[PDB]
Amino acid sequence: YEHATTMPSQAGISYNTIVNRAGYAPLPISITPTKIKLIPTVNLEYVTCHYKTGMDSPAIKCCGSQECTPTYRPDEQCKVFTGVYPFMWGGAYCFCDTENTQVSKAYVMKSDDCLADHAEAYKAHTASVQAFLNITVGEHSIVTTVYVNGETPVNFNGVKITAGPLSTAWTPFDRKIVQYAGEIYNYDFPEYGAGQPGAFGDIQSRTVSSSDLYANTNLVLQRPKAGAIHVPYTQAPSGFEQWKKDKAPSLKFTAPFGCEIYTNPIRAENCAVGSIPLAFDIPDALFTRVSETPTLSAAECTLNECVYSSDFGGIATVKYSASKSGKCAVHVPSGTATLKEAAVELTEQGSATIHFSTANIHPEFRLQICTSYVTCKGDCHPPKDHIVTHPQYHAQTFTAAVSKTAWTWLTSLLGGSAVIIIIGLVLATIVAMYVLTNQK
Amino acid sequence: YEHATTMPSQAGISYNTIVNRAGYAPLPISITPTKIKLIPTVNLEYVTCHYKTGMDSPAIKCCGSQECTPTYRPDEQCKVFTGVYPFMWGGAYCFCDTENTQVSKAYVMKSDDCLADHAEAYKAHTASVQAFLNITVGEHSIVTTVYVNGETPVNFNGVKITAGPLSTAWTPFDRKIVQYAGEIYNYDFPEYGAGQPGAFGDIQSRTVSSSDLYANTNLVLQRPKAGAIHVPYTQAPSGFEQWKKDKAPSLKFTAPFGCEIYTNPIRAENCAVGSIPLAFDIPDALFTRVSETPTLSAAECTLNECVYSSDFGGIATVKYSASKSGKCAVHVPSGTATLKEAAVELTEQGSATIHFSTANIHPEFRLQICTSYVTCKGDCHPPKDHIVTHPQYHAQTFTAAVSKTAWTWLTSLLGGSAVIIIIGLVLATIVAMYVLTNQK
Ligand SMILES: *[C@@H]1O[C@H](CO)[C@@H](O)[C@H](O)[C@H]1NC(C)=O
Ligand SMILES: *[C@@H]1O[C@H](CO)[C@@H](O)[C@H](O)[C@H]1NC(C)=O
Repeated sequence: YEHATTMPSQAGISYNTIVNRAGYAPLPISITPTKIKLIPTVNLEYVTCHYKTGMDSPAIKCCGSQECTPTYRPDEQCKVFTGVYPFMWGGAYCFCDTENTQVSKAYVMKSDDCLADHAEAYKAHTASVQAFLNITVGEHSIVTTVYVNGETPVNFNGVKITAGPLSTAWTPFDRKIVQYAGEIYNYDFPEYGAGQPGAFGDIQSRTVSSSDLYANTNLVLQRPKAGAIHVPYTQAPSGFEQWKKDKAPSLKFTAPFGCEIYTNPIRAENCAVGSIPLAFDIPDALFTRVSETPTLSAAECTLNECVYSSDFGGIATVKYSASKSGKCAVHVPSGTATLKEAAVELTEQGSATIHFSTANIHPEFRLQICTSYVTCKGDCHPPKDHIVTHPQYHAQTFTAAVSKTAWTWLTSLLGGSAVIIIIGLVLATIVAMYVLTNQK
Repeated sequence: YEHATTMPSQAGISYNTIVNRAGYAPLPISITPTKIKLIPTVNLEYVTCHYKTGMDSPAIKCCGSQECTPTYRPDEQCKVFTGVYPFMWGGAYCFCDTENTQVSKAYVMKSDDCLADHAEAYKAHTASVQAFLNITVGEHSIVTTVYVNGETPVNFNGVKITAGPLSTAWTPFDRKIVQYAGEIYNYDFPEYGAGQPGAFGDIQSRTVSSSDLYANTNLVLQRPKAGAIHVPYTQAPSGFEQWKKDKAPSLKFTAPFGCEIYTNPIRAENCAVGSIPLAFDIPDALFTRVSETPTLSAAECTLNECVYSSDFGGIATVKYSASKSGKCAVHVPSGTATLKEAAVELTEQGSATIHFSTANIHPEFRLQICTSYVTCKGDCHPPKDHIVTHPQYHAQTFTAAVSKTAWTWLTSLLGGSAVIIIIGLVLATIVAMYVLTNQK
């Protein structure tokens, strides 16, 4: 037997359904999503950290001249200044008043703390969805991780279940993300080899331990102060620190649908968007006979009280006279009510209590028990709390909240609108016939 | 200055261009794609090898009975055969004619050679195009690897180059691929937990070193032969061996566009499909005035000998009277002829030889020397050989193969037909005017 359903993607809320064969005992199915994970495929672009301007010692040549060598270091600047008179603690370092040269070098490398304080730039695409499910089909239970691609099956006790694909391709991450301090930022970082001074990614390394290091920090060299041995430089401040000074809240606080953003692996959790289409394949062996299950006779539904709150605010009692005791499946085929439980113990004679949640002011729902179908009615009242802390446990309709009062003052006005028109047409036809009969 | 162009995605064939500023010297561009890679993103979900049916030694009980241990191993199953009379080498094992029970159980493991002789199943999507480009602008050259995404820039001598994205999204790998022995197959394998006996993936392991193994081989235990201690079993022949027997040629032999599929990483190299858009950002310091480059005047092109073969069949010469010697660029702006080189040495006076490849019988091509522009004309002969081992070095138009005789015949038939129509219309108008004039 092939069954199909569509469970909304909402973690922590059970989904109970029933499989009714033509002449066999109903089969209860329950799916409880404990966690739904959306894991994008991220590849590392580069890693950024604070830079250190490691600068070589000034080489001073007295009474002579020097030349500069490249030395091939990241963003290295080498310059020779002519006319220096350096001073040490011991006195004048050089014995020529002029024509003394001082060559100074200044390069940049990753800071000593880049092994811990760094931000990784990722590119995200083709997100994959996984879901932790507690499944119960015909008393056969399982707790498993199912990939929400529509094709990967999870199988147990001969029953196969294929979940997904998710109805939406929406993902909280853009094409470029920045992970820093275990917290994902939705940033449009510069490409490798295209960083700019004073902004994120001014220095870029392909990997934390990679030897290569692109560096564009606008480093220049200034003339040393007279009578001083040092390498003066003026470069734009660190782009990593500037980015951290103003980076906006992360996706933990800005992602739509209330997604929870986690790292290692970069994933989103409990995104309340879309629905997962479930496909069950139940072998014919699991469908038992009708006589084995209890058969219900002379059952009626009484709605003790109904309050259309988010949680299970409605309660009903079914007066039943069953053929025998045992487990019995209960369901509501309509979408006007959702039962808390998909099964109930049943005796030979008595009353069964059923908890349900609804959004109707006046419920008219066709409850189903072991085999019979009992219509359950009543009225509901508004709940006593304005704001709650749990999501809605049911689904509403556009005509759910229209009470009998609204129906009366909508039908009387619209019906009365038509009645007067019909009266007018009838009078017009009658007088027209009378006029034609007046013609001699 | 920003220059946007396109380049055919054909490895080996050099692409030559000239950028022309308003009053500055023309600047040459030469891009040689040595190798183009198309690398899909692959996720490994399982591996498959030959299985080994392990069997526990039978547990024999004389005048007794035994019970089956619960199954805990891949495809493991147990059976207790009653009424056995085992018969070892040292006579009968049991002194008990009947009520002797032999427990025989079997299961499936990976073969001892699964570390080397295994095929791994991948899911491929979102191919990432890469290229190896040797680029030359303004006598400055660089050989590098360019990611053909439309954003990653390559920097050299202050010049930005951005290649891509590829004009087509075609990839040779299907959604599901299989890698075995360095060869890639487009196989729609069953996914993990859905392997079938006797076919590829009958036994599945998430990784090579993973301790999990899904086995489905129709392992069935049979009753032992009388007086024999052994575990007789029956199962479908290994699906990996069956797949190896008839798996069809790998992608290396069946891929369109002449792709070369390699492994580690799984990639397709040198596919003759699509075109690569190129964008150069050239700093204005590279452009030099026309005075610096050797200006040229009083030049003409004579076509020495033209044959419209795939290679550089045509040879021409230009008689030049240059102001001074030096480098000077040459290029055909149109697509009716592709030059062999992009620069030539010019003396004070003389003649310079040019090699070009053309596809038209009569090449009327508007050659562009670095300063003077010469229209070069002639006739071509067909090549001698029917088949060559080189690809086509030129681009042909729909009207390039039409000879002068065909043009005369078409402009005769069409054209003269319209002239005959025009004569008839003129005669009709003239006689209509004549008959209207004769009203009186
Ligand atoms: C399903 O299993 C999860 C995890 O063990 C548990 O939190 C949840 O209450 C279970 N649900 C049912 C209906 O057993
Ligand atoms: C570019 O470099 C490659 C590798 O060194 C070489 O094979 C090729 O001929 C070069 N192209 C040009 C135009 O020099």
